[PDB]
Amino acid sequence: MRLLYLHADRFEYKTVKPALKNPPDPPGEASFGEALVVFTTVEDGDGPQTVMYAASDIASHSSRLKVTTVILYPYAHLSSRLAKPMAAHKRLIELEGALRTKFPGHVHRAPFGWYKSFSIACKGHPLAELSRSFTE
Amino acid sequence: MRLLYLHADRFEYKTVKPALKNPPDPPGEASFGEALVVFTTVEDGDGPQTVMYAASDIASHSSRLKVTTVILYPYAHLSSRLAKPMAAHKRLIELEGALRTKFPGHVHRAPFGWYKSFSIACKGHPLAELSRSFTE
Ligand SMILES: Nc1ncnc2c1ncn2[C@@H]1O[C@H](CO)[C@@H](NC(=O)[C@@H](N)CO)[C@H]1O
Ligand SMILES: Nc1ncnc2c1ncn2[C@@H]1O[C@H](CO)[C@@H](NC(=O)[C@@H](N)CO)[C@H]1O
Repeated sequence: MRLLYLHADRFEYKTVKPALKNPPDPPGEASFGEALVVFTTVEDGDGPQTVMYAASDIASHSSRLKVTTVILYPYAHLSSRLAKPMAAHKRLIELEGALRTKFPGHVHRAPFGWYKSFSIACKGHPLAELSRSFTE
Repeated sequence: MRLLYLHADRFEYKTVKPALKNPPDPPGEASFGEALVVFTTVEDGDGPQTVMYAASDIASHSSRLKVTTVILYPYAHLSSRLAKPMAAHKRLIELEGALRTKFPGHVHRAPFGWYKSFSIACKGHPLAELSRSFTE
């Protein structure tokens, strides 16, 4: 699993066209104020262990930034060892559940399987942009 | 070299704190309307050949999107095989020059070696977000 942590002043997205034959989540849109936006690429061989490590780290980074909202944003573009869409969806669902066991704030999992438009204002501080990998 | 192509409706950035002891470019800020924003991570072993392949591809993708502005945005976070900062800066300078030989529109190389704040509104169409790697 490959992740990009973006500490945002604000974030919003809207699904547009389906990116998969049949997206496993319904379409939608949401917007937020200050949040950690976690661009999440599920990789082949990610399993429950991988999810749990990632959940703990997101939690720990969120605490360090004093943020109370995390967006789990499915992203197909952070690596060249993608898991297939069904495995990917499953792991993102597990990640959402796992994060709630480690982090007390708002967790928003954005829909999987769509192209999206988005807008973000990413903060300038030294820890506002970082990437992290997890495996098992 | 690892790149992320974001077709934006608008883009802006501002350097904040120096991210390197002595950043090789001066601080600054710019904003744009419709542009291809190329988050660019220089990797160990990128050379002139790598640059030229990347320049041709950016050019060809820009043409396909009918965009006339490309932002070359130094980004340290797209892979785990980073070139050292001096090699990285050099390659980004080469990339800027190479792109101008292949693409007729506005090429803006954003400064290297700073933390930055940025804001982007990324389009929803199917080719609005893609990643590409180049090597030699
Ligand atoms: N291995 C993987 N990890 C994370 N997400 C993955 C995935 N495989 C498929 N997806 C999802 O399906 C959409 C099309 O690839 C993806 N959509 C996106 O990447 C949009 N942000 C592009 O606008 C994503 O929702
Ligand atoms: N291998 C590499 N490829 C591309 N850029 C690289 C690099 N090594 C260092 N940099 C630059 O130095 C800043 C701190 O890493 C980097 N700054 C950034 O990545 C900001 N957008 C974070 O806010 C970047 O300008």
